Amino acid sequence: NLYNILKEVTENAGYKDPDRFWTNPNSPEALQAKAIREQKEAQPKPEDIKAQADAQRAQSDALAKQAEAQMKQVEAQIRLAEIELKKQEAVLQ
Amino acid sequence: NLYNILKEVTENAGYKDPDRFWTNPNSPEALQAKAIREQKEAQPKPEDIKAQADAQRAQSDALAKQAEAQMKQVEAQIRLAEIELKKQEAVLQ
Amino acid sequence: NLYNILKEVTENAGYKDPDRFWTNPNSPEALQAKAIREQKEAQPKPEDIKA
Repeated sequence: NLYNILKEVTENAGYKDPDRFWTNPNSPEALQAKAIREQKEAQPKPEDIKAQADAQRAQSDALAKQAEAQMKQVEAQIRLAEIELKKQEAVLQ
Repeated sequence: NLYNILKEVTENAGYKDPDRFWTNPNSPEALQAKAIREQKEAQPKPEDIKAQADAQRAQSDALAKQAEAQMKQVEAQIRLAEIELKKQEAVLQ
Repeated sequence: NLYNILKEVTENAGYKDPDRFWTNPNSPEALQAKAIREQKEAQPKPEDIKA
């Protein structure tokens, strides 16, 4: 009915077909434009940079305390592995 | 019909074809410069570097858990292997 | 009944037919318009970087 409004205005101007597309009553071309182009651009498109900022929330949504604790625990694991290797080497002799 | 509006405006002005082309309705040049090139720039151009940057920022940016764990356990594994190899070499000679 | 207001306005305009949607929120098309899009744009959309 926006089409209807524009068509009425333009017929009052006097250019019916060759100055006014705005048809889509149930039209295959505009139906494809909405059910294939517009349908595939509204919901699935927001995954790029604009939504990739929120997609990067896997690394984000955290705190530096967790990273520091993980690094310290990994260092402790490294020290424990070194101690165990040295102990096994000593027991070998 | 956008081009139709432009053609009508130009013809009211008085320069229909040669001074103001504005037509480009459906030509192989128009087909390439509108229906091919625009798709050739819409998808791939905002798909390089930006996606890689998003993946990099979602990898470990401000999230040192996995990177720190792997880096610290790397030293542990390398040191254990080197110590075992050195012990075996000392045993051999 | 905002649709009623606009129907009255176009009746005063002279157009008898409702050739401007204002389509009866108690209609299946209006129900699909409201419950599907106007809602799935309200609660699930705020999951962006701000959310």
